[PDB]
Amino acid sequence: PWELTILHTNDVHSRLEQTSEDSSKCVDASRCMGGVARLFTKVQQIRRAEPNVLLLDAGDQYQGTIWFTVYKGAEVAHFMNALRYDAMALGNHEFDNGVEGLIEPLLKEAKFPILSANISASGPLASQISGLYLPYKVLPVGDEVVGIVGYTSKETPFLSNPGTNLVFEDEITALQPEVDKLKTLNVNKIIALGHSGFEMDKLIAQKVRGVDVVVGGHSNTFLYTGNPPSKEVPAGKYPFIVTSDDGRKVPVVQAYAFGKYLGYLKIEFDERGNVISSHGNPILLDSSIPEDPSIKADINKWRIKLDDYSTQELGKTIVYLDGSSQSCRFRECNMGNLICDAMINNNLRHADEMFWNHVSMCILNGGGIRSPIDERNDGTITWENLAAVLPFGGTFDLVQLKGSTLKKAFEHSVHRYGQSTGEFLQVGGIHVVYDLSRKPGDRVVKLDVLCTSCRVPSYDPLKMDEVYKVILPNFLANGGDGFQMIKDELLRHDSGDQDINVVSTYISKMKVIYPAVEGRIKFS
Amino acid sequence: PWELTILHTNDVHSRLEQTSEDSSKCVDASRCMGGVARLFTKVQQIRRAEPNVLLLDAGDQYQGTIWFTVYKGAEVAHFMNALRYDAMALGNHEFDNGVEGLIEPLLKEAKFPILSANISASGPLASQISGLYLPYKVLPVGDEVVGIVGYTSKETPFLSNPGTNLVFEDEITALQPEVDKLKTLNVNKIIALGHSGFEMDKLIAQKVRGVDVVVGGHSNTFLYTGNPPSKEVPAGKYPFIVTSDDGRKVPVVQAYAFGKYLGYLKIEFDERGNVISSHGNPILLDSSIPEDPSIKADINKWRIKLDDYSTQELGKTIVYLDGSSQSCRFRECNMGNLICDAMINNNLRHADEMFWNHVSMCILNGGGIRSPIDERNDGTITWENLAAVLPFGGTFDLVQLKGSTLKKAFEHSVHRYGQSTGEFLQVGGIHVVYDLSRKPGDRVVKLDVLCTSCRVPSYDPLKMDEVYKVILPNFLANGGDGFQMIKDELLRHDSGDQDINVVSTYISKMKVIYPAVEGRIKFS
Ligand SMILES: Cn1c(=O)c2c(ncn2C)n(C)c1=O
Ligand SMILES: Cn1c(=O)c2c(ncn2C)n(C)c1=O
Ligand SMILES: [Ca+2]
Ligand SMILES: [Ca+2]
Ligand SMILES: [Zn+2]
Ligand SMILES: [Zn+2]
Ligand SMILES: [Zn+2]
Ligand SMILES: [Zn+2]
Repeated sequence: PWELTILHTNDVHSRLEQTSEDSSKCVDASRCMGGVARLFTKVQQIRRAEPNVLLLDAGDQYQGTIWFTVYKGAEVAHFMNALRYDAMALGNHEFDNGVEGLIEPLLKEAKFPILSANISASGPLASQISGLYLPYKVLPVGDEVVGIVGYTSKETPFLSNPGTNLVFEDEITALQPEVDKLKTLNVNKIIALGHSGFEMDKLIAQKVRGVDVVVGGHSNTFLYTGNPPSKEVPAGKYPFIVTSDDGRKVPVVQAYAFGKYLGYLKIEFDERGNVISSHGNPILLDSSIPEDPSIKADINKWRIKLDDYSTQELGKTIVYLDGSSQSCRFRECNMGNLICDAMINNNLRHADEMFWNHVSMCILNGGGIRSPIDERNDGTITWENLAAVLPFGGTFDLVQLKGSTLKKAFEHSVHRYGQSTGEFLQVGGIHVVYDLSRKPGDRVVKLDVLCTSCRVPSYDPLKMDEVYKVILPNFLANGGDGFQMIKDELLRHDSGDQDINVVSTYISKMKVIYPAVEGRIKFS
Repeated sequence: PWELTILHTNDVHSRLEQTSEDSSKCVDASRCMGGVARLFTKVQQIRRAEPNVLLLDAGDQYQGTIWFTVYKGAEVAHFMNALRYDAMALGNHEFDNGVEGLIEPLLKEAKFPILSANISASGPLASQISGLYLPYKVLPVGDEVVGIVGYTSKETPFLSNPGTNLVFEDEITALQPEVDKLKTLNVNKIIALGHSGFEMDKLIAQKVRGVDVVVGGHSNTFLYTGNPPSKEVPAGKYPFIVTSDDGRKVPVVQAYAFGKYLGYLKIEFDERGNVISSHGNPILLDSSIPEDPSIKADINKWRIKLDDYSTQELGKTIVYLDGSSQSCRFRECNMGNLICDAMINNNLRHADEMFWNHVSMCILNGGGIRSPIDERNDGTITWENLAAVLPFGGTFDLVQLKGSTLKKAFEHSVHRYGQSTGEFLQVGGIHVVYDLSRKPGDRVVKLDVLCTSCRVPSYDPLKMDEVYKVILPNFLANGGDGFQMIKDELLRHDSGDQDINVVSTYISKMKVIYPAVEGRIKFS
């Protein structure tokens, strides 16, 4: 039997430095985790011991911290080249800075193949991009070869900025002929590496004949066999075994997100490329593993430009930005209006004749707004100021919610009004009226929402059975601040851009901001 | 007696081409008026007949048509140099593109002195601008000399974009020492040429000892002795005689606006520089005066770049821009919200610790919105599209109104609701609720306005005795669409920027717009 070691990361999301336990800023180094210097140590160790090793990334290196804001992907090419990745699949966030911000910094600078079989271009762009990403690569491994076929979320146009040329094809439809073609070229060991989420990974394992292993991403899925090593709760065993339509057992793996874990799967193949066995587990990259000193020194050198950037002017405000708890946990506050407006602006994507924009609505718990910004520093706003308001290193995500769920959320928002609790909601594209003289649970007396399926945006009553797209913190999509109804009832959830980066982009674009308190939230 | 002919223009406001009777676009050439080609004919004629002639401009050449949008003052330097102006005073609108847009195109390219005695600079800007404008110029005229002393509205920081360095001093305080100094240099014939408005011109005539003639602007004041030649109603005789504190008679002149008239004042002086007599009248520049063929040919050549600019993309909309009468004369319409938002953005000026901005409020009669803009031309908006919405060539002006006046205006807005009349108001920084079941005159049941004297903008009830700044069309400041209460009751009125230019600037800055109907106007 020929034994392959697959080492894999996904959704690293700009966690170049070691992080806290919850993948925010590292404060107590003896409890910090991940980062590329520690990943380098562990990959180097495994490559010393195991003969046949591939190091794979299933996409979404782009987006998540100030590293991406400043270096725009040059950090990804540099540090992935230093760790000697063997292949990467394109994720949705690789399109955040458009095609041009993918071609230049990543596709031209990576020393490893970048893959996606389900993205096609036309016109001049097809000539410009030809060969800079590939459907698959056949890689030598010891005295064998392994085919790696890539795939990217078909939902990328809703979740990033790929532009109107590129077309994202159904993953299974695009993959099967490429896997068919590898079989005709005598490549009998095939890894599908891609970025569509755990549910689609299982469907690919089931339906794409000839795929031996699926290495995925997007859904930040944690799989584990045994007692979990940290706080993440497993969605299933590692690997997750799918019974294929061709009647094989196909292992499916993912490794959470944020560089906290290194996926590690050992596959035994027979002489005909059939998987005889598969076993492994993700490795927690905790402080017991030292940071490679050379990578850490390069990381500290690259940090200098980040520190310099963090105190530069992004834009100006001519208004005080009231992010005080006394405002934002009790009533409409202008800092909440600013952040929700920035969240909606971040989610303007290219539209059908069917909507002016696919999403119009935002909610933000006042518990998430942690500072005001004073306008009397010559109106200057810096990144450092925004990091005081939004200190948790979260994302602003897209969810689909029934109107009944969202009405429940607005009831939760005031269920114990008066105590300075964090669940009080700041909004965009939503007008709510409360009557606090009613029983908890029955205090929302008006709730109107901004249409999407309309050429002129206007407000309509919320409908209980209708499914709304909403931009909201990752923290609330995960039921934070008591919003269990959101976690339990949401129909779709895709992670979005870093919270600070959303607001800093909007302020940069606007140049001069003056958000008002304007009646989005009233009390009767 | 030594006889001087003063020819003078003021508030020409980018009317390089001949205009209609009401100073909008020329449609029936046999009834058109003004423009620099006709002004050239008439000035040339007078210079052939009269020995001692000065051609003076009292400021506000900048701003008013697409000529300024595209050429940014290069057209002013070019055509004023062709007509051989002898001197110009700085107006407020000369600061519309900041100091840099005054230095370069006008102060560096004018072949005639540019004057203002009441503007001072400090730091590097004082070195950069030194001598490029002057307090006064002594000009040879035949075998005599005439001193010309300049002045500019002290209110320029509220009415344009001069920046935070320049300081606008009280006109009379700044002028007297300069006039004193000319007396010490044996210059006994002194013209005050400046841009502060008719009321301040009369105060200067009264109080600045040694001034013999005041040639002013800003207030678009029409003076006439006799039957008026056109539709403009005189504010007083030409010249308007002020009895000075030193007990002389001092003539004060102005010549309306828009290049429609050439001011013409004949002054007889005695050997000691005392005015013995003054007489004249503005000359209507009507079609009986031919356009100089050489200037007209240069005008037609420069127009090519205007026609080219007018079809270029300014920005995009992802929403239909509903400027239909069926919407904007009956309810809140998103095109009205766009234009009011653009009007408020145009009026962001540099602020004290005392306000976030000096003005927060806008009203726009639906009668002034004349077209929608379809978003299905790839979202493109051009100047030509905006000219369909705003076809009258007006300005968006700043007025001060008591809250009682503005409540009267909102009652007028719905006094005969239901007939598709133009007075129905679109708004910004104002939330109004009507109850149409009440008697005409008593239908406004809520009227809340955006604070200025506040660090966080929020809405408060309108107060009847408080004076509000409002941005609104020139047409309404003049009582158009039945708003007689605005014309009769306003406490201050300064003309602002061209209507189309305000909206095109905002769209350019924003890049992508998506104005909503959001509850600024409701019905109970
Ligand atoms: C209140 N709150 C938290 O307490 C929090 C968080 N992310 C992590 N934590 C712990 N966010 C975004 C938040 O709003
Ligand atoms: C309705 N209306 C007019 O009729 C008009 C005008 N300017 C001139 N006229 C005639 N404006 C701006 C306007 O709103
Ligand atoms: Ca196989
Ligand atoms: Ca005199
Ligand atoms: Zn991701
Ligand atoms: Zn993803
Ligand atoms: Zn003017
Ligand atoms: Zn003026």
